[PDB]
Amino acid sequence: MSDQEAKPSTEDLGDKKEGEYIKLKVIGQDSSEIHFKVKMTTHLKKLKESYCQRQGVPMNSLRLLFEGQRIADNHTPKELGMEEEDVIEVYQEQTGG
Repeated sequence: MSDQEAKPSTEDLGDKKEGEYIKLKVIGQDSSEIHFKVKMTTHLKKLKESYCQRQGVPMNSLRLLFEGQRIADNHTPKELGMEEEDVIEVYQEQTGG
C-alpha cells in the first residue's frame, strides 16, 4: 500500500569470497543497508547504479553524497577520499513527486 519500489535487480550474487574486490555499504534513509563488491579503481556511477538497482527506486528520488561533495560518474574513490569502509550517505529528495 502506497509503495514506490519496483523489482530488485541483483547485478551480482556470486563469487563473494572468491574475488579481488572490497565490499562497500550504502546507508539508506529507509533503514536499508546494501553490501556490494567493487574495486578501488572503478567508476562511481557503478556504486550508485547498483544501490538503486537493489532497492528498485527512481534515481531522481534519492541523493548520494560523501563528506559534502557530489558524486559523479567519472569520479574515483581515491579522489573523493573513500577509505576501507567506502560507505556513502543518501538523502531522500524527490523531484516534485
